[PDB]
Amino acid sequence: MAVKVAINGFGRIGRLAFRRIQEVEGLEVVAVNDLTDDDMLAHLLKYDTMQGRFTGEVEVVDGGFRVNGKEVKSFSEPDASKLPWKDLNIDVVLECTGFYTDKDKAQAHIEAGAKKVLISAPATGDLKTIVFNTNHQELDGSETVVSGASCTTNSLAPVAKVLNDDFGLVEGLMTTIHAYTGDQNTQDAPHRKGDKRRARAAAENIIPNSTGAAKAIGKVIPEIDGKLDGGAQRVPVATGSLTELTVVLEKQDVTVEQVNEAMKNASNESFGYTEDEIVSSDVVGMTYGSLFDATQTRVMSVGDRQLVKVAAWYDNEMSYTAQLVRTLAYLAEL
Amino acid sequence: MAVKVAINGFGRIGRLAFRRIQEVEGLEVVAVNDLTDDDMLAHLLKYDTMQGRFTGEVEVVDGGFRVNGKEVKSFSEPDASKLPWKDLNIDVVLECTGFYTDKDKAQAHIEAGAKKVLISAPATGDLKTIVFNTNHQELDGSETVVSGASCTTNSLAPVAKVLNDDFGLVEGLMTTIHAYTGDQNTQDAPHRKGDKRRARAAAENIIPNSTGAAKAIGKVIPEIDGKLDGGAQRVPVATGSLTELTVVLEKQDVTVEQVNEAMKNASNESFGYTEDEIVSSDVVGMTYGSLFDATQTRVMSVGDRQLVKVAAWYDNEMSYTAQLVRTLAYLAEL
Amino acid sequence: MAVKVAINGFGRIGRLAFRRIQEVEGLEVVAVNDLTDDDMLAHLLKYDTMQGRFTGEVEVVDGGFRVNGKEVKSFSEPDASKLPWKDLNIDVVLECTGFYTDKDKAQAHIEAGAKKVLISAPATGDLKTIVFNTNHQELDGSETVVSGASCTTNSLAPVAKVLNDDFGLVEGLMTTIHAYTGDQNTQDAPHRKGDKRRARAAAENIIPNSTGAAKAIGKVIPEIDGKLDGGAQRVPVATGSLTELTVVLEKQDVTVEQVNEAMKNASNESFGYTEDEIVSSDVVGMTYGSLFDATQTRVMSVGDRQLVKVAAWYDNEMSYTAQLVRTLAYLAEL
Amino acid sequence: MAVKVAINGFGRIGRLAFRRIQEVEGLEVVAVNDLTDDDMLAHLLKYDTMQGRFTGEVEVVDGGFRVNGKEVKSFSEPDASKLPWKDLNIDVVLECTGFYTDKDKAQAHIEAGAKKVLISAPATGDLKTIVFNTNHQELDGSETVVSGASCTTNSLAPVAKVLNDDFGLVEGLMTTIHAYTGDQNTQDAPHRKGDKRRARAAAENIIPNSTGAAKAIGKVIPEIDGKLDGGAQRVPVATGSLTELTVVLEKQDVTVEQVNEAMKNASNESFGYTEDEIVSSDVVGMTYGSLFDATQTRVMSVGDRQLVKVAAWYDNEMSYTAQLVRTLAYLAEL
Ligand SMILES: *C(=O)[C@H](O)COP(=O)(O)O
Ligand SMILES: *C(=O)[C@H](O)COP(=O)(O)O
Ligand SMILES: *C(=O)[C@H](O)COP(=O)(O)O
Ligand SMILES: *C(=O)[C@H](O)COP(=O)(O)O
Ligand SMILES: [Cl-]
Ligand SMILES: [Cl-]
Ligand SMILES: [Cl-]
Repeated sequence: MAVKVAINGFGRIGRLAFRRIQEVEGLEVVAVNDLTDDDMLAHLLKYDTMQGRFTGEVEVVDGGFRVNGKEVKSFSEPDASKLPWKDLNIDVVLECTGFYTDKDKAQAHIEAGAKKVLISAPATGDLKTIVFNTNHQELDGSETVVSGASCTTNSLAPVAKVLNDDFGLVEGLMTTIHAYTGDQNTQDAPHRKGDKRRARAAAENIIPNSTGAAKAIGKVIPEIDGKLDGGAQRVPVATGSLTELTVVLEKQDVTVEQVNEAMKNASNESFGYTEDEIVSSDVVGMTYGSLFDATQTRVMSVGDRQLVKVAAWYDNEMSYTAQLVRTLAYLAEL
Repeated sequence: MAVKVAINGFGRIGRLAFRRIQEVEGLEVVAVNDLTDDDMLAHLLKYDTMQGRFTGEVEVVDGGFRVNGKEVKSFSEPDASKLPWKDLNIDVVLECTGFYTDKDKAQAHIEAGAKKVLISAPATGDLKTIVFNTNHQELDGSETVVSGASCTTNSLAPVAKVLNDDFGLVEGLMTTIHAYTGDQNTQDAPHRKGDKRRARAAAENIIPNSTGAAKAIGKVIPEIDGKLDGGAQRVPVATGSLTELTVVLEKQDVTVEQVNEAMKNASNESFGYTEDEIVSSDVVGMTYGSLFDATQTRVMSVGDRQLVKVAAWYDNEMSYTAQLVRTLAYLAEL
Repeated sequence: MAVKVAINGFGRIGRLAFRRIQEVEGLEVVAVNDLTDDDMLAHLLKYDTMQGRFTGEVEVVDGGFRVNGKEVKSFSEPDASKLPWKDLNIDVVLECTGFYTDKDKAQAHIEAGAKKVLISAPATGDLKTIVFNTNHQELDGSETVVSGASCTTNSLAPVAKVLNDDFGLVEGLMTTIHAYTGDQNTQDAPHRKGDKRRARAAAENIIPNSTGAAKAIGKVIPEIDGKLDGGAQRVPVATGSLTELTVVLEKQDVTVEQVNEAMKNASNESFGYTEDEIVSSDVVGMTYGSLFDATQTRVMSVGDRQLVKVAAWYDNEMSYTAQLVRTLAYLAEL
Repeated sequence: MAVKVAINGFGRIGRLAFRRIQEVEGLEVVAVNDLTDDDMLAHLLKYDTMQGRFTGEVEVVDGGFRVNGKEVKSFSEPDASKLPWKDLNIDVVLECTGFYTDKDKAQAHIEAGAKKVLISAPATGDLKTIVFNTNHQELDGSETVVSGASCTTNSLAPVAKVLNDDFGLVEGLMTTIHAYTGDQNTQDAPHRKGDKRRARAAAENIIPNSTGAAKAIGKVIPEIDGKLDGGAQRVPVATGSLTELTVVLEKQDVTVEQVNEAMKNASNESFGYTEDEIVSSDVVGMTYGSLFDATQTRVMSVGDRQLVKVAAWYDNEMSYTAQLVRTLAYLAEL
C-alpha cells in the first residue's frame, strides 16, 4: 500500500521531512542514511529548538530506531551507490546531504537500487526543477531524478506567476530577509566555500548574501527566465524568512487592491494569503510554501510609470519541507 | 568662547550626542533635562551595551554630574517652557524626547530662554529638515527651530542625491533592514501607539514596519518629492542598519561600475564609500551618516529597461548622532 | 455549571492563563480588563512569539471579543474597585497587572463584587502564598485573596521540599539562569524602579538580578524559612529558565543516585523528572511547574563534608501559568 | 631584539592575541599559521563583531600581509613540525589551534625550530599550567612548553586564592554563565565530539555544559586541588562571561564586607575590583583576567554554618588573551 521513502542526510530538512511524512498517509520512512551515530540522530529527532518536541516516541533499537512502534533502518555510508536501496525496495530517496546536488552524482541512488530521487536543493544537469502547485504538472512520471528547488524559490514562484500571468512581468529585483542557516558560522571564522560573509557570527549581524531563488526561478517559470535576480540578508532569527519583490509590469494602472485580490484568488494549500500584521515567528512551523502578505503591498506611481512591491513569508525550514513532501507524494504516484 | 548646548531627553540619542560633543571643540553640554534621576543617568552615560564604556570619568555631584572635571546641570522638568534656559545661556537645545517633534511645541525652549532648537527626529510645521552635507547649505541663520531628519533619512539622502543628479531619478522603492529600537517591546505586549507589529518581541522576530525616511525625503531633496516610498524590517540586532534602494533611472545604459564610481566621487565626512564585504556590527559606532556599499550594487537589464539596486549601511545610533552634532555646530555659527 | 474567571491585566501571564483555561473544563474566562484597546488584545492573543499561534478563533465583536464562539467582555478600567464584577458574577479574579500585589490593594476586586482573587506574583500582607502540589493543601476555602507565588518559586519549591524532607536542609544558595521578561529594557534606557541592571539591553547581556523565589520560599515551606537565598542571571532567551540550587544537608553520605531517585519518586503533574540532555527551548510551553534535571546533579565531597548541587528547568511563562490555573481550579472548589 | 612571536591558528584567540601584541612593546608577531587563505585572514583581523574594527591598517601582500607597515609571514601548514620556525627565529609560538593541546604534540614546534610554546588552552602531559599574577612565579625559565590555562580558569584563580589564603577553603562549587563559543553549533546539528548539548542552536538556548576551570584549577593552586568542581551554562551572548562560586570556609564569622575588602586588597593588572552594577557587555574587550563584582557577594548564615557566594566577570575572549600575552612576555624574558 504505502510508498517507501529513504532519507539521505538527517539534517534540518531530512529530520523535518521525517516529521512531516508522519502526518501523510501512503508514505513511510523506512531508511535513514547519515554519517553521525544513532543516539545523536534520535536525540535530534526528539528535540528541535524552533520546531518543538517530536510528538510521538523515539527510541534507539538494534538496526536503527523505532518511531511510534515503527522500525527505521539507519546507515552510516558516505558513498550513496553502496546503500542497500535495492534490498530495501526504496521508491524514492529524499536527498538532503547537499553533497549530491547534481543529476549525475544523484544517479548513485538509482544504481544502489532506488526508483526515483528528489533533491532537496537546486541541482545541476538535465532534470526538472519543481515547486509544487506552481509547475508540478510538468512531471510526466518517467523522471528518475528531480530537484525540489530551494526554500526561497518556493516562496517566490507562486507570487511571480500571478504577477506575470495577470499583469505581465517586465523585470524585477528581490531581497529575502532570511533566517540564518547552519552553513553560517557561530563565531567569526574561516568559511568552507571562502565566503567572507557567511564567515561571520550568524546571530549577531545582518549579513548580505546570495540566494538559490535568483537563478533557479527561470527553471520553474521559463517565461520569466532572466527577468528576476536578487539576494539575501541573513539576519538573527533561527527560522522564518520573508521575500520582498520589486517589479515593473506591463499592465498600466495597477492598484494595491488589484495586486492583493489577484494573489487572494490564486491561493491554495501551497500558497497562503493573509491580511494580519504578523511577524517571522508567526510562520515557524507553517505548511504553506509561501504566504502572501497583503499588508506589505506597495505601489509607486510617477506619471504613467509604476514600481510594484510585494512580500511573502515562509518558514525556510517547514514551508520548504511541506512543499518537498507534496512533490514526493505526487512523484511516487506516477 | 564655546557654544552652550542643553540636551532635552537623555535617551539613546541624547547620551550619544553627549559623548560625541566631547570630541568636538566649541561645543559644551552644560545642561541635561530628563525625568529620571541622576544616579541612573550617570550610570547609563558611563556604560553602553553597543557603544562601549564612556572613556572619560563620570560622577554624580550636587547640581547634576561632573564629566571629566566639567559640571553638567541636570533637571527633572516635564514642561520644557519652565526650564532655566534663559538663566543658563543656552545657545542650542538638542531636543531628543520624542514629545516635542513639532515646530509649535518645540517653541517652548525658545520661551524658556534658548536661542535655537534642533529636533533629533522628523518634525511637523513650518521648519527646515536638514541632513548635513546634503542640504545644510539651506540654513541661512535666522531659523530658531530645525529638524535633523531621521537616521534612515540621513542614510538615504546622499545616495538619492547622487542617483538623481547623475542619472535622473524616475521613481524608487526602499527597504531598511533596521536594528530594533527602544520603542519596540521586549516581549509581546500592548504597544503605546497601537502598532500590532512594534508590539512584538523585538529580538525574536523580523518585524515589518514604517520609516521616517519615506515621507521626510522630499523635504531634504525637493526635486524628488513623491518619487520614493518604502518601509522597514526591524530585525534582532541592537544597532546597525542597512538601507536598500531599488530605482528606475532616466540614464539609459547604466552599469554597476558607473553607479559605484558616481558614489565614490561624492564621498565625504558624511558619506562614506566601501568595497569591503562588511556586516552590520562593522558599522557600530561609525561617524559617517551613510556608508555606500559598492559590493551590493545590482543592475537588472531587460532590453532597454533597467532596475538599479543600491545599499548603504548606517549606525542608526552613532551615524545619525554624528550628523546631528555636525548640524548643531553649523547652526550655532550663524 | 462552570467557574467564572475574570482576568485583570492581559499581559504575558493573563493571555497565557486565558489559553490554558481553554483546555480546562469548569473554568470560563468571561471578562478581561486591560488599559489597551481590543484590536491589540485580540491580536496578541491570536499570535505569540514563543508560545505559537492560538489554536482556536479570535475576532473582535461589540462588548469585547469572541473566542471559539464564546463571548468575552472587555474593559479599560484603571481602578479595579469600579469593575462590574458583581454584575458579571465573577467567582475568581486572576490578578496579573503587577499593580495590585498586596492583600489590601487586591481587596478592590472583592468590593467590585468578585468572590476571590488570585495574584499571579508574590504579594504582601496577610494572605497565603501557594505553589500547587507543594502546599495547596493549606487552602481551607475561607481565603478571599491568595498569592500564586512566582515562576521561580514554583520551580524551586518541589525540589527544596524533597531535599529537606529526605536529607534535611541545613542551608542553600540558588541561581536562576532566567529568560528576560517584559519588565527589562529593549535598549539601554532609564528603568522604572531605578534598577541599573534591568535598565540594560535585555537580549544582549548577561544581567545579574534579584528573584521573587529568594524571600517568598519560606512562605511556601515554613520549615526552611531563612535557609535559602539567591539571585538571577537574566540572559538572552525570550522564555525558558533554569534554577540551580547549591545546598548543605544533614544526611551524611549523599550520592548523586540518592538525590535523583528521591526526586524521581516525588514526581507528579506539577513536578517532572528527566534524564535527557535537554536545553531551554525544550521546555517552552511545558505544563510542569518544575522539571528536575537529573543530568545536572553534582555532589562535592571533601572528607565528611558535602556540597550538593541540583538543577530544575521551567518555562517561566507556561510552567508558572499551568501552576496558577491549577491553584485557581482548586480555590474555586472550596 | 624584540621578542619574535609566531601564532598557530588564527582563530578568535590568535587574532585577538595579535591585536593585543600591537599594544605591547618588545613583542612582534612575525609569522601566522592557519589553513585558510590570506584574504580571509586579513579580513577577519580587520573586522571583529564583538571587539570592533582593527585600529591600524591591514593589506594582503606577497608572503602574507602588512600590518601598519610591518610584514607578517603566513603559512597554510597542517603539520606543525614542518613549519619554518628555525628559519624565522621564533622565540615563542602562541599555540591556538586546539589540535596540539598536549606537551608531546606541541613539541613539534620545538622541532620545527621555535624556542618555547605557550598553549592557549589547558594541556595534558608534563608541563606547567599558568595564570598570570596567580602562579607565573613558578616559571623558572627552562620550560619549553607551557599551558596558559583556560579563560574561566583565569577568572577563577585570583578569587579562589584570596578565599583560600584569607579564610581557608573547605570546598566549593562553581557555575560560569558563559558566552557561546565557535565550537557550538549555529543550528541544531551533529556535534564533532558527540556533545548532545553543544549540538544545539547556540544563540537560542541556555545550554548546560562543562568547564576547563573545573579540573585545571588544582594545577594552578595545588593547595586546593580536588576542592572545587563545577560547570557552565552557555547562553546567547557572543562574548562576556561570569563565574559564580559557592564555597564553605574555615574562618567563622565571615561577612560580606570582609570578603569584598579581601578581594579589593588583592587587586592588580590581572585582577580587577568593581562596585558598579555592570552587565556582560560592560566587560567586552577588558584586559583584566578577572573582575571581582562586589555587588554580587552573598553570605548565608544558619547558626555557626555559612555558605559564601561570590562572582567575577571576564571577557572570555579579551581577558583571557590579555592574560595569555602577559604570560608570553614573561616567558620570553627568561
Ligand atoms: C532554503 O532552501 C535555504 O536555507 C536558503 O537558500 P535560499 O537560496 O534562500 O533558498
Ligand atoms: C532613526 O531616525 C530611528 O531609528 C527611526 O528610524 P527611521 O527609519 O529613521 O524612521
Ligand atoms: C516569573 O513569575 C517571573 O519571571 C518572575 O521571576 P522570579 O525570578 O520568579 O521572580
Ligand atoms: C576559555 O578559554 C574558553 O572559552 C573555554 O571556556 P572554559 O569554560 O574555560 O573551558
Ligand atoms: Cl524609532
Ligand atoms: Cl518580573
Ligand atoms: Cl571552547
